[PDB]
Amino acid sequence: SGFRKMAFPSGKVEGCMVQVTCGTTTLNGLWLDDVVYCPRHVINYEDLLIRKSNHNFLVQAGNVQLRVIGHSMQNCVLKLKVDTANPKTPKYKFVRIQPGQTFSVLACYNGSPSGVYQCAMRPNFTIKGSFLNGSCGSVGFNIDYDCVSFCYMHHMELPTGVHAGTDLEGNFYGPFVDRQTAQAAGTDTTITVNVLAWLYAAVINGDRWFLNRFTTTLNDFNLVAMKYNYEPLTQDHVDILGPLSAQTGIAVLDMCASLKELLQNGMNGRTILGSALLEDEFTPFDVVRQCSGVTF
Amino acid sequence: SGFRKMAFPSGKVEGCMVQVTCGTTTLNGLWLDDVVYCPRHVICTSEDMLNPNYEDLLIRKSNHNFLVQAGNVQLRVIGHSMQNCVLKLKVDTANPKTPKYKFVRIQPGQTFSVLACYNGSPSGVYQCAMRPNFTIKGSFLNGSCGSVGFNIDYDCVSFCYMHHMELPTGVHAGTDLEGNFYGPFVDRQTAQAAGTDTTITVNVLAWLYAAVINGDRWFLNRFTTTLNDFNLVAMKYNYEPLTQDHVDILGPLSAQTGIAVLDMCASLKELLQNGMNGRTILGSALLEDEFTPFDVVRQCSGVTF
Ligand SMILES: CNC(=O)CN1Cc2ccc(Cl)cc2[C@H](C(=O)Nc2cncc3ccc(NS(C)(=O)=O)cc23)C1
Ligand SMILES: [Cl-]
Repeated sequence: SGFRKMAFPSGKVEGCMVQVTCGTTTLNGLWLDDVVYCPRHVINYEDLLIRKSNHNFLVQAGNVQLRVIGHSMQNCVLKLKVDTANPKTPKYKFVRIQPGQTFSVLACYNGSPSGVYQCAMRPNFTIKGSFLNGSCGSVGFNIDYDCVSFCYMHHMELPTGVHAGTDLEGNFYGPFVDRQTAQAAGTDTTITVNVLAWLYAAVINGDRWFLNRFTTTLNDFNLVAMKYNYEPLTQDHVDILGPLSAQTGIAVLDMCASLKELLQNGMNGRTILGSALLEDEFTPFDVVRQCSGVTF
Repeated sequence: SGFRKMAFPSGKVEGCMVQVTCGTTTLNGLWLDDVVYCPRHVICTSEDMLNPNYEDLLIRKSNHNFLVQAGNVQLRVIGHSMQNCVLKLKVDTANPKTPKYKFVRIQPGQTFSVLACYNGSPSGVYQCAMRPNFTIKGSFLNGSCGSVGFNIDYDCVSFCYMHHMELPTGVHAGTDLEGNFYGPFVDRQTAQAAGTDTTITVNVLAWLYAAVINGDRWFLNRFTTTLNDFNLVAMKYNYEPLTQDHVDILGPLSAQTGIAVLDMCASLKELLQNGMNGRTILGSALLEDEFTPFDVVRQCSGVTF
C-alpha cells in the first residue's frame, strides 16, 4: 500500500555525470563510452565553435581530469571526444519522449549529483522541474530492465519558472531556442489519460468515494474535458487504460464519468491519494509498475 | 526555480542491496563491509508472527540455512547474531562497493530517501518523513521488507530506517539500523495501530518560507503572534506544538526572507482559518509538511525572488 511520486534508482546515471568548463561557463556533461554530451551553450554556434580547440574544454570526472581529443556539434548538443572510455558506462539508448510521458531527473551541479525526482513532459513541452544555476546538462531518463533510456538534457529556465531542454540528439522539446530572447511557455493543459490512471490507482488503494453508477460516451467526455483545459482523450488512451480497467473492474468510460463529476463539482473537502488536486504526472504504466513491484 | 520532493541519488545504497532467504521467506538485506543487516522476521513463518519467540527460532538455525544473494553471486554466511529486531549475518566477502556510512536514529519530523527493493533488486526511490506518530507514509508492497531509508551528506550515507511492516491503515513501521523500532510497534502480528497523526508544524513553516523564496507572498498578513497563542490555535487543527528549538532552527530562513518566525506563524494561523481560496502554494492545494528547514535550504536558491 501507499502511492508516492517515485523516481528510478539513479545509480547507473550517477556514474556518467561529469563537469564541463569552457572559459567562464561551467555545466554538466554525460560521459558515455569515450564521448561527453553537454548543452552547446557551454561555448552563431558554428562561428563560436570554430574558434575553440580541444584544450579549451575542461572535463572533470570526480577528481580526475579527462583529456578532450575531438569535438563536434549535433543540433543543440556538443559531443566531446575524450581519451578515456567510461568504465561505468551502462547499457543505454537515446530516446525521444512524447508529452504526457514521465521520467526521472538527476539534478547535478559541477558534475556532482545532488538529487533525483520524477516529472512529466507537459503538453506544452516544458517540464516543472527544480533547477538552479549550474544544473544545465542534468539528464532525464527511464530504466527498462538494465537499460537506461536517456530522454532529456536540461538547457534552460523560462520566465514562469518552468524548464526547457532537448533529447540526447540535441533536438529541443517544444518551440524553444537555446539563446537569450523573448520565449514563453504556451498555455498548458492537464494530461487526461494520466489523471484517469491516478484515479484507478486510488481505487486500487481503497479510495472509491468518487465512483458513480453513470457512464459517458467518449465524445461527450471530450466536450466537457475541453472546457476544463484537459487534453482530448483518444481511443488509444482508452486502450492503454485497459489493464487498470480490468484490475479494478471499472470501465474506462465509467471512470471518465467520475472525472466529469469531479471537474464540475470539485472534491468537496475530500482528498484522493492525499491530494486535493487531480494529479496528472503518473502514466498508466507508472501506476502498474508501482502497484506490482517491478525491479532493476 | 521550482520546488520538488527530492530524493538523494540512490547509487551508493544500490551497491549494498542483497536478497536474503531463510526457508520460504525472502526479503532484502543491507550489505556493509562483511555484514548483511536484515529484519529478524526473515526466520518467521506467517503462523509464527502471532507470538514469535525469535531466540527460540534462531537457536534452531545454522549459517547455511541463510541464503544471501548479491546480484548473481551467492554470499556464504559464516556467522549470525541478533541485535534488537535486526539480524546481522556475517558473510565471507566484504562489499567492495561499501560507501562511507553511519547508522543514525532520526526524530519525528526528519525526512529521508527510501530505496524500495524486491528480491534484493532496487525498483524505485522516493522522499518521505518520519511522522509524529512514528510511522512513515511509504509505498511498499509484499517483499519490500529490508528496504532502507537514508540521507547523504557530503560522501557519507546515513542509514536511518529499515522497513519491517505495514499497519492496518496502509502506513509503515520499521527500525533504525540497530534494530530499535521507531514508535510503540513490535515485529509481531498484534492488534497495534498507528496513533493519531499530526502535521509537522516546523516543516509547514519551512515550506511557506520556500514559497516566499520562489517569489510568492499572497498568504502573508500584517499580524504577528505569541508562541503560546500560535500553539493554542495550531493544536485545534491537529498540528504539532512549535517549540523554541523549532523557532531557532527556522532562523536562517527568517533572515533570508526578512519575515520573523512569529510573523510566518501568523500567516499559518490565517491559512488554517481561511484555506487557500482556489490558490496554490508551490503547486500544492494542501499545506505540505514533508520538507524540513534543512531540505528547503539545500534545494532552494540562496537569493530570494
Ligand atoms: C499487511 N500484511 C500482513 O498482514 C502480513 N504481515 C504481517 C507482519 C507483521 C509484523 C511484521 Cl514485523 C511484518 C509483517 C509482514 C508485513 O507487514 N510486511 C509488509 C511490509 N510492507 C508492506 C507490505 C504490504 C503487503 C504485505 N502482505 S500481503 C501478502 O499483501 O498481505 C506485507 C507488507 C507480513
Ligand atoms: Cl533527526
